[PDB]
Order: sequence, then structure tokens, then C-alpha cells
Amino acid sequence: GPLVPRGSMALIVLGGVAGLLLFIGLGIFFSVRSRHRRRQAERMSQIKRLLSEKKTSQSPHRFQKTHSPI
Repeated sequence: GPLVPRGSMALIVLGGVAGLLLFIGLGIFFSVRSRHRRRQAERMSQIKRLLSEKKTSQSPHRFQKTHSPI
């Protein structure tokens, strides 16, 4: 490329980035001031259950074999 900023190409991209940059910078900025208090969210209902159950929903996992006398 040249030592000067070539126009075109980036114009379309920039335009397609501008918006993105918005929602992006907005998506982050938003996820900073507060945790996630949207009317009635914060940490209720989702955490309730989370805690409601010490351990996750039981399931067949089994950690390999690892079981020998010697």
C-alpha cells in the first residue's frame, strides 16, 4: 500500500463498521455500569435455582475408570 490513506473500500466497510462499533461499544459500555438489572432481572430467578440446587442436575458422567488394587 501507499504512504497515503487510500479511499474507497474502507468507506463501505467503515460504514458497515460504524454501526457495529456502536452496538459493540454500547454492548460493552452497558455491561459495565451495572451487572444486568433489566426491570426485573438483576440476579433473581436465574440464581434462585442455581442455588436452589447445590449440585447441578445429576447426570451420567463417570470420571473414567481409575480403580485398581495394585
